[PDB]
Amino acid sequence: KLPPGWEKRCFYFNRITGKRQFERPSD
Amino acid sequence: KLPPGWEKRCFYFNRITGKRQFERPSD
Repeated sequence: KLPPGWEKRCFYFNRITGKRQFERPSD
Repeated sequence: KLPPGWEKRCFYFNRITGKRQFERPSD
């Protein structure tokens, strides 16, 4: 796994709303 | 699957180097 200080950040991007979430959208 | 316009994205942040990647660094 990756090194210290690192922190994976998986955000959902709704290019429609070109907005971001930290979740898999409900839709 | 994801709703329209959505795409699950993920960038790693090494707060050490407070920089970002789209990967879990080699380490």
